Amino acid sequence: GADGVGNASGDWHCDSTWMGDRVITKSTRTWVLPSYNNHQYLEIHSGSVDGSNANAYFGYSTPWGYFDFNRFHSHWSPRDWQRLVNNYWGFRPRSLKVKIFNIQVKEVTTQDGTTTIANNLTSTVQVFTDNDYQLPYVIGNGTEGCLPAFPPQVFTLPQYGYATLNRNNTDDPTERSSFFCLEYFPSKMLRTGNNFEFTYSFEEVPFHCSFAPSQNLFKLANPLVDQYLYRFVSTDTSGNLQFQKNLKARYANTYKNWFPGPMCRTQGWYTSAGTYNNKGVANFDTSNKMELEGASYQVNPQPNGMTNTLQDSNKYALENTMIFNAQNAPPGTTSLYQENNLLITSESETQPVNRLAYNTGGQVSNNNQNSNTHPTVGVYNHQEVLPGSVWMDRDVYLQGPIWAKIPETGAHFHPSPAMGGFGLKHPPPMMLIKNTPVPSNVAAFSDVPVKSFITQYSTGQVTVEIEWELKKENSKRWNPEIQYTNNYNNPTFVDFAPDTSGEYRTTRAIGTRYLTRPL
Amino acid sequence: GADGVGNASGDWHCDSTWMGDRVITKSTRTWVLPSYNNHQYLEIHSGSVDGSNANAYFGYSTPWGYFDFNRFHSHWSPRDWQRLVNNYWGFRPRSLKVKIFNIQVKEVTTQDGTTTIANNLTSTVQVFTDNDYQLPYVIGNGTEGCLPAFPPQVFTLPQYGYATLNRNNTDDPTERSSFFCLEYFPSKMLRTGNNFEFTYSFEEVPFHCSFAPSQNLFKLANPLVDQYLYRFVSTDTSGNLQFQKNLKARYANTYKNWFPGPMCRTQGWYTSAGTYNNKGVANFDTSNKMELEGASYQVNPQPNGMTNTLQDSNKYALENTMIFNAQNAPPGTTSLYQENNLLITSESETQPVNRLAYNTGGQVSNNNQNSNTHPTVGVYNHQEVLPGSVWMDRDVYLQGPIWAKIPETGAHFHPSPAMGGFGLKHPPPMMLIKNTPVPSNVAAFSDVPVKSFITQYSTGQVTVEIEWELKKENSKRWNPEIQYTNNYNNPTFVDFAPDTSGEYRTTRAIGTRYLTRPL
Amino acid sequence: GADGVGNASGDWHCDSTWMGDRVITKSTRTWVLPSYNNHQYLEIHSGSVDGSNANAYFGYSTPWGYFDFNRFHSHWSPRDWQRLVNNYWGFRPRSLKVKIFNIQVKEVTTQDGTTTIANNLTSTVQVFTDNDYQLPYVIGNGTEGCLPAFPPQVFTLPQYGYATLNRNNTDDPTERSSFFCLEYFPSKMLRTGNNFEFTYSFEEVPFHCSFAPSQNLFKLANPLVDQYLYRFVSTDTSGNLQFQKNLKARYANTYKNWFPGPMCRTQGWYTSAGTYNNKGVANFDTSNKMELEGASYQVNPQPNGMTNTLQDSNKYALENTMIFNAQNAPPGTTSLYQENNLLITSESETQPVNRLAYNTGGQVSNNNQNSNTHPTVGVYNHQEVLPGSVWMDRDVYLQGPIWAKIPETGAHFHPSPAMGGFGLKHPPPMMLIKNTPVPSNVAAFSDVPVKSFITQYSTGQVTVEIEWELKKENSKRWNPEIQYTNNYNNPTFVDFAPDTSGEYRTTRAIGTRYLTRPL
Repeated sequence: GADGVGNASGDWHCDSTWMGDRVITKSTRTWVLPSYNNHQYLEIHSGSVDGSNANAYFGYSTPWGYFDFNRFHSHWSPRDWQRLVNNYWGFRPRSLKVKIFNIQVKEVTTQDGTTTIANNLTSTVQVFTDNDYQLPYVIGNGTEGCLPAFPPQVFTLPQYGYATLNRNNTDDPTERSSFFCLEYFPSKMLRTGNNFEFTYSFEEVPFHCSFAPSQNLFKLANPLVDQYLYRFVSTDTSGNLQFQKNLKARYANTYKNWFPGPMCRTQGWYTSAGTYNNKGVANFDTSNKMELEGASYQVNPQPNGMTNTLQDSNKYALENTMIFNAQNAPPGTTSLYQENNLLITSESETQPVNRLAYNTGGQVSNNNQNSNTHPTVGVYNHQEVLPGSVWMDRDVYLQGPIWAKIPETGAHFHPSPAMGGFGLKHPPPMMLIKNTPVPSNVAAFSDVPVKSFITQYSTGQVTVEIEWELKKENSKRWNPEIQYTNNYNNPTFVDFAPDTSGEYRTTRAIGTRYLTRPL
Repeated sequence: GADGVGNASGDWHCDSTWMGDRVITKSTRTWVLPSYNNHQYLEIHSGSVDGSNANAYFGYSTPWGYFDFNRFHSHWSPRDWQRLVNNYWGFRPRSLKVKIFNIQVKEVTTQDGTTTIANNLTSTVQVFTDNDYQLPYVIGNGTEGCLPAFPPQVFTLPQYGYATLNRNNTDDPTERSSFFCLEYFPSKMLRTGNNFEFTYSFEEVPFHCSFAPSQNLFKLANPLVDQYLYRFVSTDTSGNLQFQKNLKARYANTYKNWFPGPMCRTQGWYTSAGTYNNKGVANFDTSNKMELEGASYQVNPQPNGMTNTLQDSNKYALENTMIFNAQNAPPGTTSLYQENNLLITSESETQPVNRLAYNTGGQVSNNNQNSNTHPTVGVYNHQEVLPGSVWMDRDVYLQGPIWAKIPETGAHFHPSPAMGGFGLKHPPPMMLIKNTPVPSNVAAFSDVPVKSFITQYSTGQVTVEIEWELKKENSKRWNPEIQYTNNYNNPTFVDFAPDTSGEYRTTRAIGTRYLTRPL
Repeated sequence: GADGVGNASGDWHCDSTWMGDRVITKSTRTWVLPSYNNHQYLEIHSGSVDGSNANAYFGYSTPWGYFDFNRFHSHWSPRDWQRLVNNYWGFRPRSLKVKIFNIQVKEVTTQDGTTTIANNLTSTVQVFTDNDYQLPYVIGNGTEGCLPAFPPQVFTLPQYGYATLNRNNTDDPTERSSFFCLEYFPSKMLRTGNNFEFTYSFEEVPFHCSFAPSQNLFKLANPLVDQYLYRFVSTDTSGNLQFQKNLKARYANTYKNWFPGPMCRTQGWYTSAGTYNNKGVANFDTSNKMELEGASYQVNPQPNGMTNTLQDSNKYALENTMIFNAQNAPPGTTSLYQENNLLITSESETQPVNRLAYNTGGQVSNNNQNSNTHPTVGVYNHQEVLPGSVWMDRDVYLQGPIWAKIPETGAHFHPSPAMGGFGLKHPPPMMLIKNTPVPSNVAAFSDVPVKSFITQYSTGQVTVEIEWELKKENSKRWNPEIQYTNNYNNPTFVDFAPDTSGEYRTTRAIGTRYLTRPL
C-alpha cells in the first residue's frame, strides 16, 4: 500500500451490523509469525505410533504459516450468537473480505544470555492465497490456530504442513507422493508500509437449520382419525391370515411415509456417575473404526443422521459427540482430562427425527416361516441411506468449525461435513504468509545454499469481514419457545468474560437449535 | 360472495375433460360439519397402549375440521382411471382449484326426547388455508375422512388434531412441545350467502411411472453375443487361478452395469391356503421395526425398492403391502378381518427390477481364503442404496393416496413417500373450517369464559378441480399389451356400482402399471 | 354496512406482523351482550362496608355495556410477547382500529320451565364512542371484562356504571353529583347486516423502558481512580476538623451527582415460609393509607420509584406489588387465596436505581452538635421527589394494563400510572353498546313509560388492531443476556395452553425487563 514507515496501513474494525435479512461481522486481531524451520522445507514422517499404523505418514513442513478463521467464535461475540440462535431459523455465509496490515518485522539477537529486539525497517513478509486449490487444503480439519474468540488476545499463526501418500502404512513415500513448493506461486511482498487485501464470494449452499422439530417423525398422523389401511396381525389355529384396522393415535401400528436417518451404532457411556460404567476400559480396541489402505482409523464423530443422547439423560454416545475443551490447551499435552474440564455437546434436539446412536436401529425378518418354523427377526447395528429417509445434520456451535472442503474425487453423497457446518466445493482459499529470509554476513562465494540467517519474526493485524444471510422465523406456535439464556446459580465469575487473571472463561458450548418447527 | 339467503352461491361440477396431453378432473360433494369439542381446545394424551410405549403421545384436539381430497378416487371415476392406466406411461398433478359454497347452518334443540332442527340464517362458518405450512400437516398420513369415491355420498369432515412431542415415551409434554391456536390465523367468515375459493399450483415433480418393465435388469445383454470379459472360475490343484469367457445368454455370469434396489427382508405369508402358514402367531413381536426416541415402531409398508410378491404366486410379504378394505369401516373397530374382506395389492409388475421382499438380498464374502481356509459367504437380509442402483417406486391405486409432505429437516434422500404418490415440499395446504360459536342466554356478567352454546352444525358443497399432465405412450411393442378390463365370472352385482341397498361396491384395487417398456 | 341477513359483515383477523421498527397486532374475539337492568338506569349507592366508610359511594348503573381491550394479553400472544421483551429496549402504541360486526340479536322466551331462543332479525344494537371524554372514564382502573387472552374464548361485555360524588362519606348524593344519560349521545344503530368501525391515533408518549440497568446508581465512578474531592471524617480531641480524600472504588464515600427515586416505606412479608411472619395479623389496620375527603383509602401499589423485593429473596413488600390470579375468578368471591394460586410480580430488575420498599430510605441530621452535644440522625420512612432524582417506572406485564387516563385537574406531576403502562391525556375513548329495547304487547294507552320488554341478548365479533412502535436494542455487552425462556422441570401440561378440560393455563407473569443497559 506504500503507506510508509510512519503511517498506519489500516484501522481496527470489530463490529456487527444487523440488517433485516443479513448480518455483517467484522473481526480484527493481532498476530505474530515466527520464522518456522529457519527458512527450510523439511521432510517429515512417522512410523507406527501408540500401536497403530494408521498413525504412520509421510509429508512436509514448510517455513510458511497461515490464517485460519474457520471457527464461529472468530466472527461472533457471545451476545451476537445469542441474538442469532434465539431469533432465526437459519443462516449461511455469503461473502468474505480479508485485510492484512500494520506489518512490523523484528530482528532478534542473543548475546551473553540477553536477548535484544529491534525493528528491521527494510525486511518483507510474503503473502498469497491459493485461489485454484492447488495445495493440500488443511483448513477445516478441526486443528488449532484460529483467530481467537476474544478480540484482545494475541495469537501465533500456525505452521503450514501436509501429509502426502505413504507406502504400506510405513514412514516411506511412494512414487505418487507429491512435494509442493509454496515459493512456486506468485506472492505479494510487504514492507512495513504495505498491506494486503482479498475478497471472496461463497457458493450457493443450503441454510444451516437452526431449529428443532416439534413433532416426532413417526407420529405425524392425526391422532383423532383412523387410517383406511389394515395390517397383518396374526394367524389363527388353521393358519388363516388375520388383519386389523390401524386405529387413531396408535403410532406403533400406523403405516409410515418416511423413515429416520442412517445410523452406525456407537457405545453409550454414563456421564457424572461412574458406578454404571464398566471399570478400567481402554476404549481404542473397541472403538468404531473404518478400514482404509490396510489400516484402521477412528471415525469420530460418525456420519450424520444420529443423536448422541436423549434429552435429560446422562448417557452419551461419546464417539458420536463433538467434545471441546473449556480452555486453551498447550501443544502436545498427553494429560488425561475429566468431564468437568470439557464441553460435551448434545444433539438431543434432533431426537424426534434422528436415531439414537447407542441403541440398535431396528429389526428385520431373518428366516422363512412355515408350518414347522416360527418367524424370527434379527436386530441391526447399522443402516445406511434409504429411499424416503429424513434426518438432521449435526448442529454448529459457537466454539465449532464453519466450513470444510469437499474432497475432489468426482463422486460423493450429501456433502455436509461430519463435524458440522457448510460443505464447500470451493471454500475460502488458504491464506499463506512467511518472513522473507535475510542472510547474515557472507564473506566468500560458495555454490552451496546459504544456511545462516538473521533471526526475525513479524507481527501485524488482520481483519476478516463476513456477510451472513439469515432465514427469518415464521412460526405460529402460541406458547413461548426455549431460548438460550444467561442463567447461573450464584456465579463467582462472569461466563464469557475475563477473570481476575485475565483468562477468558467459557464454560458452555452454545448450539443453534432453540426455536421449533412442526414437521 | 354475498349471494344472499335465496340465491345459490355455486353450481355442481363433476366432470372430466380429456385434452391431448392434459386431463382436468372436477369433483363436487356434499359435506356436513359437527361442532367438535363444543368450541373448546382440548389437551389429549396417552400412555402405553397394547403393551407398546410407541403408542404414547401428547397433543391437542381442536374445534376445527378439514377438507381432505388426498385420495385418487376423490377425483377419478373408475372408467376414467381405466382410460388413464391403459393408455399412458405417466401423469402428475399441475394445478388445483377449490370452492366451498351453498353454506347452510342449522341449530339443534332437544326437548322431552325430541330433536328439532332449524335454520339459523345469521350464523357463520370460518375457513382458512395454511399457506405457509405453519401448522402440523396431517394430510398425507393415510387417515380417513376424504371426499368420497362415489359422488352422491354425503360425508362428515374429520376433526383436526395433532401430536406434538411427549416426554420419555409417556403421556407428559416437554419444554419443546408446541401448542398451535387456529384462531390465531386470519380466516374468512361465511354466512349462508357467502362462498370461498382457493387456487394452487403444484411444484415440478417427476411423472409417476405407470408402466412395467418388459426386461429383467440382469438380462440386458444381447443373448446372441459373448462378452469380451472374463471371470474367475476356479483354482487348480496347485492353486493357480483359472478363468473363463462369459458366454452369450449366460446371465448368471455376465458382468453387470446396474444393480437392483435397496431392500429390508420382510416375512412372507401364504394367502388363501392356511396349511402352509405357521399356526397361532402373534405378528407384533416378530414384525419389522425401527427404533426412534427409545421406542420401537412398525414401519409398514417398508421403504421403496422391493416387490411384495411374485406374479401368479400366493406368497405375500404382508408388511411390504398396501392393504385396503373393500368397504368403509366404522371408527375404532377392533374386529379381526379376513382376506376376503380386504384388497391386498400386488407390486409384482416391478419384479424384474425390484428385489423380492421375503428372500435374502444376496451374499458377500465373509472370510479370507488361504491354503488351509475355504472361501465362505454370508447372506444379507438388508441392503441400502448402492451406486448404480435402480428401482421402481411403489405404484399408486385408485383407492390410494396422492401426495405427502416432505418433512422439514434440511436433509433427506429420494423424497418419494413409502405409501406411494408424489412427495411434495409445498403440498396443497390444509383447508380448515369450523362453526363459529353462538352463545346461549347469558343474564349476568362474569370474567369466566362462556361455556354454554347453542348446538349447531353446518353443511354445504365443496368442488375440487385438478389439472393433470400426461406422458404419452410411445411403444413399438408389436403384440398386444395387458389392459385393465371389466371381466367377472357370473357376477351377481356390478362392481364399482351401488347394490340393492345403495352401498357402493368396490371389490378390486386398481393400480397403474399395465403398459410395458423395455429397460 | 347493509350487508343483509345472509352476508357476513366482516372477517376474522388475528395475526401479528413484524416490521423492522414497528409491529401490528390484530385480535378478534366473540362477545355476548346481556340487556342489563332490563333497559333501565338505576341509582346505586352504598354506606360503610367492612368497617370502612371509604367504601361508601353514590352512582348509577346503566343498561349499556362496553368493550375493554386495555390488557396486553388481549393483543399479544405469549410467543409474540417473548419476541418483544427478549429483543427490544422499548415500545409504545401508535394507532388503533376497532371493528364490530356479524351482529346477531336473539330473543329469549321461557314457558313451563323451558327456554327457547330465536333470532329477531329486525332488532338493533346501538354503539357509540365518547370522543370528547364527556363521560366518566372507567377504563384503566384494573377492572375485569377485557378481551380474553386466548382467542377462542367467548366473553361477556361488562356493564357500564360509575360513581359520582357522595355526601360526607355516606350513601347520599350532593348538589354537585352528576347524572349522565348515555342516550343523550348520537349512536349508530345496527341490525344484523350492519357493522361499526372506528380509528384512533395515540398521542406522543415516552417509550416504555423494557431494559434493566447493569450499573448501580451510586457506583458510577471509575473504580480505578480517586476523586479530587474530600470529605469531613472526624474532629480531633481539640475539636479541629479532619478530612480525607475519597479513594478509588470506595462507593460508600464518593460524592454523588444523582439520587434514587421517591419512596413510601411498605411492610415486608416472607413468601413460602410462614415461620418468619408475624402470626394472625389483619393487614387492614396497619396498611399504608392516604386520607381524602375525610376517609382513609389503601393506595396499592404505592407511587412509582421503589422496588418491592430484592433479587433471589423471599421477602416482598406486598402492598408495593401487582398481584394477579393465575385463573379467571367468579364475580364477587370472598374466598381466601394462597400464594400458589397467584402471580406475585417482582420489580427486582430496578433494584440498582429504585429504593427497596420495606427498608428505611435513609437518614438525616436531627440536632445541632456542640461541645456538649453529640451529633445525631433520624431515619426517614418516606421521601418524595428530589432535584436530581432518577428512578424507573413500574414494569408492564403480559397480564397487566396498557394505559390509564390522566385525571383532568389542570395540575399533575409525572403522569405515569401507578399500576404500570402509558399515562394518556386523551386515551382510546370508551366504546359503548346496548340492546335497543323492544316493547312487548301493549293494548292500551298510558302516559306511564313502558316497563315490559321482550327479553333479548346479542352476540358478535370485535376486531382490534394496534400499531406499536419499537425501540431497537443497541447494546455492546459482550457476554449473553438473560432472556425469558420456556423452562419447566417435568411439566404435566404446557403452560400458556389449554389443558385436558379446555381451561387456558397461565402459571407465570411475564414482565418486559430482560436486556440490560449501562447507566
